[PDB]
Amino acid sequence: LKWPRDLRPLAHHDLLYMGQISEEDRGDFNATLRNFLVPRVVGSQKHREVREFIVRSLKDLDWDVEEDCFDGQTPHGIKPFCNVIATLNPSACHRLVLACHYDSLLHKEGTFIGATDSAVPCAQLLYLARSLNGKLQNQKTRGDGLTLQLVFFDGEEAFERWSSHDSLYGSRHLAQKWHEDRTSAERLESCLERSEIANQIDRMEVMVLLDLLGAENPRFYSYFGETQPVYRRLVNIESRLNDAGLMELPRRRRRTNYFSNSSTVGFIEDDHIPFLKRSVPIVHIIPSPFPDVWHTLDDNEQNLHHPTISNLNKIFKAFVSEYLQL
Ligand SMILES: [Mn+2]
Repeated sequence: LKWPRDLRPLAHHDLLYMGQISEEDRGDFNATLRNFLVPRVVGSQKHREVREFIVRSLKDLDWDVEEDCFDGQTPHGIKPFCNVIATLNPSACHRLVLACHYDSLLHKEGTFIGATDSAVPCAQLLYLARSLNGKLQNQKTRGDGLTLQLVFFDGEEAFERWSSHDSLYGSRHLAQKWHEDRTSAERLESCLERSEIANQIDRMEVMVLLDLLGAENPRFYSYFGETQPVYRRLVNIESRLNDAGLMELPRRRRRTNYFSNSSTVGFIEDDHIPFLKRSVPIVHIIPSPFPDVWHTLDDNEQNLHHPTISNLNKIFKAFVSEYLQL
């Protein structure tokens, strides 16, 4: 069964534009990332500050911003959690959803920054919203029934040993909340003809979850047969950026090969799981293997690889432009 939305190849002109990274682009992304490169454990003041920063940044871009806040039991007692959901056009029936988690692991060995996990993804979502704002605000006025939505999940990380009850607090809560929130096509702007909408979860057209990004030379694979058509667009976009000579490589005539043109057999627990269980199509943009620094005290700012981050930002901008026809 084919993808419900016909995926129009990005024109060469738009590919080139989305693949440009000005020096002020680098500066803007880095200034954004600075805000996330702090310990932000659930319950903490810096966590509150990060949450408010995400909210303010997106309200400042005229997005609808909602918080899904709740208290939940953990192995460390009751904890406050707040998912941040930003929607460009709330009334649009369908959402291309981009997501990540904004809490950082409470590491028993010491202060843990979680630069890849997931400060970089957080900054990338905000950067996309900011760099594309003009084109997104224009796309919003089309009445075409599609919009962009950014979800910054809280409480992805376990407090103690990972378990089904100790992990994914924010994503489990939100998936449940949206599944139970009933709606229908007649309440929404321009749903696709063959759509089945019974609740808010049905409006998530696909969730692209970014996690553990920022380390050198990540390897991605298609984890889900259901989103192979979408995944293949990332593969194709990356290839064309390389053809166009727009990727940053250590030497001339190398190509990036982040998005493997294959699927892998692997089960990764992450914020997509509660949505996957409710039939939300998932593209999981997480490296395999995980970065070497994963859950170590070395997951920090200096171990990020800036050229890779720039290349990923090009791919993501082109992908959003292609999906939303910006
Ligand atoms: Mn982690």
